[PDB]
Amino acid sequence: NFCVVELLPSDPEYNTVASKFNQTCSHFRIEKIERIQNPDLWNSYQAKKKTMDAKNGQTMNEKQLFHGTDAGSVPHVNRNGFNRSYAGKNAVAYGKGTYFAVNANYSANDTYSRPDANGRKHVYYVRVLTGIYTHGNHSLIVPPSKNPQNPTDLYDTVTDNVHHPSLFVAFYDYQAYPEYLITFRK
Ligand SMILES: Cc1nc2sc3c(c2c(=O)[nH]1)CCC3
Repeated sequence: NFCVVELLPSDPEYNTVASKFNQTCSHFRIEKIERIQNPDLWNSYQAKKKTMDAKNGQTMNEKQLFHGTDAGSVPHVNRNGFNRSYAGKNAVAYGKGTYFAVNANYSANDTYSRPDANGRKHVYYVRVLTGIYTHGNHSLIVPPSKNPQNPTDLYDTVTDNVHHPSLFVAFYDYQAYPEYLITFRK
């Protein structure tokens, strides 16, 4: 179960999200920003965060990243996050997983945030447990092993460019929490 709370332009939380979005997407008109409150999904995300925070030392395991999707996926994502049956997984080049962008402009592409019948576009500002990452490749269904001599000990995510990332691919449930939905237009 979940709730959706629309944020008022005056709210500092609205400002924070909007500021991030407008670094690359100020040419768009923001209609609204909503917080998604799904307790079970959040708890499960935090449970993953705790285990990663113990394991990776000084690593800042969490990033806030963007994900565009069609209107029709919003119900699915609000309930289940970016889980196995999430339809928006046609990008394959860095792995078969869910893609998140460092900057909003990637996610604002019409192929990802498909405008609906009323012209509105949908981008989530998502907490993602990027952890320790490496370069992705087309064949991945889970991250690569850190050392091939232990095939079961894997990276947390993959990226297009390890030292200047523009995207991250996550492969597991509870690795991303869909905290805010930004509804906007041209
Ligand atoms: C459905 C969806 N697919 C993809 S692939 C990709 C991004 C993206 C997104 O935001 N939504 C952002 C950068 C590379």
